[PDB]
Amino acid sequence: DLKLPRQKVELVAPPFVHAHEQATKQGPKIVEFKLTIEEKKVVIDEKGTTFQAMTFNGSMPGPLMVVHEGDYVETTLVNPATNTMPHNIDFHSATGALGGGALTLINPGEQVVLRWKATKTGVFVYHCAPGGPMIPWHVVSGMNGAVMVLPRDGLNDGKGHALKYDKVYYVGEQDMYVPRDEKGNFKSYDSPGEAFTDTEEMMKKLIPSHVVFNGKVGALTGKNALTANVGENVLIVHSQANRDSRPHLIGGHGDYVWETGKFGNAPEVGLETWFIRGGSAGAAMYKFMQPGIYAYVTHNLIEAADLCATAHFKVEGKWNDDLMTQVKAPAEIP
Amino acid sequence: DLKLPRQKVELVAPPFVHAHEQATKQGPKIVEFKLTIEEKKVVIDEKGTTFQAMTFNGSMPGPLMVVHEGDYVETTLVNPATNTMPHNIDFHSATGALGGGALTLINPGEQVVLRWKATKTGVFVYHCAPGGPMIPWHVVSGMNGAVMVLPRDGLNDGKGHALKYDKVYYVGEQDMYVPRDEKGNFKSYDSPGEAFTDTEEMMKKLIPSHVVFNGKVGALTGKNALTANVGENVLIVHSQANRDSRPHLIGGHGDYVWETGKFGNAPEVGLETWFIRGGSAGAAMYKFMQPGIYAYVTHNLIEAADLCATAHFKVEGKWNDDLMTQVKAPAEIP
Amino acid sequence: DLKLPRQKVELVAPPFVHAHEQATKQGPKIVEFKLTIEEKKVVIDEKGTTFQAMTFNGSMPGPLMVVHEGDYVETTLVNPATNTMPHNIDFHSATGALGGGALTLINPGEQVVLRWKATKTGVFVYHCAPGGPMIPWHVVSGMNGAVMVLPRDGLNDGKGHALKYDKVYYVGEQDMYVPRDEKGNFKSYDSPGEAFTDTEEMMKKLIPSHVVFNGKVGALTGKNALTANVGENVLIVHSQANRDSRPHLIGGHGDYVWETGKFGNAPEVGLETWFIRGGSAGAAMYKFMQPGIYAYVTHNLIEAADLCATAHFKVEGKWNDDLMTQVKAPAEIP
Ligand SMILES: OC[C@H]1O[C@@](CO)(O[C@H]2O[C@H](CO)[C@@H](O)[C@H](O)[C@H]2O)[C@@H](O)[C@@H]1O
Ligand SMILES: OC[C@H]1O[C@@](CO)(O[C@H]2O[C@H](CO)[C@@H](O)[C@H](O)[C@H]2O)[C@@H](O)[C@@H]1O
Ligand SMILES: OC[C@H]1O[C@@](CO)(O[C@H]2O[C@H](CO)[C@@H](O)[C@H](O)[C@H]2O)[C@@H](O)[C@@H]1O
Ligand SMILES: O=N[O-]
Ligand SMILES: O=N[O-]
Ligand SMILES: O=N[O-]
Ligand SMILES: O=N[O-]
Ligand SMILES: O=N[O-]
Ligand SMILES: O=N[O-]
Ligand SMILES: O=N[O-]
Ligand SMILES: O=N[O-]
Ligand SMILES: O=N[O-]
Ligand SMILES: [Cu+2]
Ligand SMILES: [Cu+2]
Ligand SMILES: [Cu+2]
Ligand SMILES: [Cu+2]
Ligand SMILES: [Cu+2]
Ligand SMILES: [Cu+2]
Repeated sequence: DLKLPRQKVELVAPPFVHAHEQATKQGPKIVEFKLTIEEKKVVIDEKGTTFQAMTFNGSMPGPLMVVHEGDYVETTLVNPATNTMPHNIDFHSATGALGGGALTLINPGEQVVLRWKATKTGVFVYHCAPGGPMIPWHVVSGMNGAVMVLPRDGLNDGKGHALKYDKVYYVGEQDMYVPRDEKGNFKSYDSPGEAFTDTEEMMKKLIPSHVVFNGKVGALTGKNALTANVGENVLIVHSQANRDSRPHLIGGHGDYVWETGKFGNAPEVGLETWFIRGGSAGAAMYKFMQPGIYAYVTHNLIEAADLCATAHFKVEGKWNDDLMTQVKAPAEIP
Repeated sequence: DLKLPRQKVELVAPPFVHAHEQATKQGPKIVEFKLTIEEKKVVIDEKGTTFQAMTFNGSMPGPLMVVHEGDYVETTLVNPATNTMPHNIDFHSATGALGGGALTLINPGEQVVLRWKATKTGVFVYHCAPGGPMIPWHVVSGMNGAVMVLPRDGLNDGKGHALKYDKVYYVGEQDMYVPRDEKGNFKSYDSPGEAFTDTEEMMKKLIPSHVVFNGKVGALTGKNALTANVGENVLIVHSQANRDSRPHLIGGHGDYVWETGKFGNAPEVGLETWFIRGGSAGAAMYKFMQPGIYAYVTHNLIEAADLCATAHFKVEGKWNDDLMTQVKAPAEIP
Repeated sequence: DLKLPRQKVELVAPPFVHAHEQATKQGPKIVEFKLTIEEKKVVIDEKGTTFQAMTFNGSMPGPLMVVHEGDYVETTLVNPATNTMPHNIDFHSATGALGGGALTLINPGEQVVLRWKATKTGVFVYHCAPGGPMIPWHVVSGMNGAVMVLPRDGLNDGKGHALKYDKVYYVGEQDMYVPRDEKGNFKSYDSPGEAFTDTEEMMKKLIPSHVVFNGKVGALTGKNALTANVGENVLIVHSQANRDSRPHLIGGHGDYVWETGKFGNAPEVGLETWFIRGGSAGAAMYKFMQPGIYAYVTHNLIEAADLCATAHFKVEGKWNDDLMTQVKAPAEIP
């Protein structure tokens, strides 16, 4: 008996985000999404380390879902028979039934349809949570993503001024726990089930072997660097479903940052580094002022440089010598 | 020569909180509390692991003390002769003498009486701190609690509106360090002194064996689940005296959150997950909208599901299908 | 063609800060600083453990640079031929070229001059970042400091009132990774290069052996305790270039705290413990109310008491019995 218009969304793989309006004149609708779970062995680093991943829609992170406050989000969650485990979905944006987890447990070969009303604005984690010790295991295996619930009037700075982004990227950060054998090489496994005992043992010690963006070391570099132009306002949504992170744009700032990720709160301004609490998403916007390469990292630099947690931006435009200039290039000391 | 009325409080064990007013028409009083230190061997998990605990009033955490801004808090701290170690108390709410620690060092068989003026509003940690390496050891052995200093007009949202809670719970989170023997079983000790060398060695490696609420795995589940009804506004005070935490109510939100815990600051609104800095208390209020079971966790889900850090709420009332509904129950994929 | 007045600054070693104005009637100037890199073996604890340090200006942290919004900061970075490695500098306060890192890479025997416009207010990290895995290694070897960019009208409370400090201290916190040999003693190395392989192995495990202020256990105690008088407002700038911290003044508070460190945001009030995200600086001001000794710690008390992260303040003045009093000294229990 919920008589509103229905709108289908075609999700796109991260770090890109499906097309959407910021401010809208649409009223509430039932926005329809489909997520199909895929368990798969993937490569996570440039050395060829493999990993028993569990994913929504084939990606780590799962895709970003975007709706507006007061929309109803109707998700068909599909667990094909080619998977081995039960799965479900918990939306941190939703109210009741463990975020939906208690209404969405599906065995291989099943699907379920959950609807929730988007009553809270912000960016939020979604993740699998089948019960007990399986909860962390599915999450750290990759079964997490995010959903953005925009105000119908779009974003604002808390001081009456609209904040409109020219583009948005979703960076999902994943702590991974890959065991090593006696001589110190990473182990490979034939199935997630086979990976579980060694993986849980390592998980409980709370030190990841890898911390990656978009599912692999280097995922958001080279051909797949993020991009912008001088003058463009870019929103960067960052999530971490299990473990804290401290994002930083090297050579830039967070002009407007919602580190707790919730648009009912005004953004902070002019940050160097912000903090994503494990189990949350946050967002930062920056207007690029200088061309060139930037790195986007977690600012535990050991994690960034040595465990995988670095993305790049390639930015086009004109250099601004007022903001920064090399007065004297490297030369012998007099 | 401090000539104000005296009021005794009968403390109650966590997660419950002694009776108190939110807004009050009372002026300042001298509010009298007694804390009696107990060292004791306790069971911390469902496997029967034992732990050399050190407690205020027999509990982990120590009980929540509640006063109003401008009250004087007069604590009789008692260290019975049946204990083995010196102890003291540091109130993060207090000004001077290391929070009181420098005025309250008592050997077994002694007591001391400290008064401090409640000039800062919020929730605050209190903990033992006898000196040097004993400081962390006593804290991580359980010797910590919290004190709430309310505004005399009660809580507000920073926008002129009163925030009144229907009930309050105190969740004290404890990082514990229980060593293992060569084959990998947790060790048991005959006294705290005997536990110290192995425990310190483990402590310095900064990875707990257990992270619990209310002193044990499962403490706030089953018979001892937290409770609410749909429509009730519940305040959840969360403390962690030594290590960070990231609280999250699964299936709910933080409607109003003071993550740094201090009522001179407006609350943030509509959070998914908040952050308790080690060495602090914070508070979150939520009005329940849906019946059923909720889990309240730290959202490092490894800690929550595998190391002990999960509580439950059981909530009574009517399900709201507008907020959430299972449109199609699990079924075979077409 | 940048035609502004030039002003030289003589930097001073932490925890002290070079002389500067808070509010100023000066307009923009080119403020000139020199940093000379020194690699050196130092002692980091009272047991005589040694450490292959890499420093700006000989200190850990590097010195605090202080300017005003809209100044241009012109740094001559010098890498003497007596050093072994290339080095550079990344200012989190600066815009473009990886914070300056991409314009300042200098081999031993070279210097470079970088200018950047101080368009963002707050306290910010600066650090070396030569590329790749060298980034974390140089940072955790000591190559980090901070720069404070004040509003030209000085600090304010966000409610229209000026906040003027009577003194400022800079506490730089350093996570250090010193490997151990088979029997468990800390290793010593003949050069940073020789320390690298064992040090990187340890770094990737994300547990420091030492967490210190001002470069060594006990650096800011005894003769070198911080000082104040009752009635003095002290600003404490705290930085951590790689790893989170949770500052706390034992026996005091943070009266006004910018935990994310950026003066475009109002301070929070009345904190017990605040949070410095790794890769940032923050600042807290406190007006002392009581004489005596205070400890300033990270409130992971294991880190504070056992790994090195404790400073002291010695405060002169008159005790205030209204704020705190020992009603009854320790005595036998009746
Ligand atoms: O940015 C959110 C922040 O801004 C304030 C105004 O200071 O409210 C603005 O944003 C609200 C949510 O979008 C709007 O409903 C409101 O009309 C607008 O002024 C704060 O109240 C809020 O915390
Ligand atoms: O919620 C605290 C926050 O609210 C403001 C008003 O925006 O002040 C309110 O709360 C103060 C502390 O309880 C009251 O003294 C004040 O009268 C009331 O308006 C902020 O100033 C404060 O940060
Ligand atoms: O403390 C910064 C905070 O204060 C406000 C007023 O609430 O602005 C003050 O500080 C600004 C930066 O120094 C000044 O430009 C402004 O004039 C002054 O009122 C906030 O806007 C700001 O977030
Ligand atoms: O070689 N086994 O881990
Ligand atoms: O500035 N970042 O390493
Ligand atoms: O290249 N030396 O000035
Ligand atoms: O068996 N000793 O730890
Ligand atoms: O939603 N919590 O795992
Ligand atoms: O039960 N299958 O539709
Ligand atoms: O003794 N070698 O580490
Ligand atoms: O109050 N500090 O340990
Ligand atoms: O010293 N005993 O009261
Ligand atoms: Cu799953
Ligand atoms: Cu969750
Ligand atoms: Cu004690
Ligand atoms: Cu403390
Ligand atoms: Cu360097
Ligand atoms: Cu940096």
